[PDB]
Amino acid sequence: KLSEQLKHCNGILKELLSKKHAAYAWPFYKPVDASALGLHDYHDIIKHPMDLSTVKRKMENRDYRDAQEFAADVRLMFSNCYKYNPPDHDVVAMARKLQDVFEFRYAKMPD
Ligand SMILES: CNC(=O)c1cc(C(=O)N[C@H]2CC[C@H](O)CC2)c([C@@H](C)c2ccccc2)o1
Repeated sequence: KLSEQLKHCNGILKELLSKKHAAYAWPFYKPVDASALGLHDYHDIIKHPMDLSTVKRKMENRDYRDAQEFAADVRLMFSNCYKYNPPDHDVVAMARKLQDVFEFRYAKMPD
């Protein structure tokens, strides 16, 4: 069972993972494979990795007790991208676009 607010969160999560946003959402689908990408400093800079597959697992496992905890993980995922990457990089542009999708729909949370 989810609260009404956690159903809204699950709706947002489904949208973030949908083909509609795939052009800019794809970097956030799975955990960053730092070694495979040659980003050998990634885990020295990012102490708390997060991605949409981990958010999905936590939602499915009823890990999130409220909307605020869900939103904290989604924003942690974007913050990690903004911390690690140069601000003019394509991946940061993709993060900004997916975060715009997230923030505008999260704002429509039922009272
Ligand atoms: C959550 N993903 C990331 O933070 C991330 C970082 C990266 C990545 O390569 N970062 C660069 C930034 C510039 C620096 O000079 C070298 C490392 C990528 C990959 C996969 C990506 C995604 C999109 C476009 C292009 C490269 O993904």
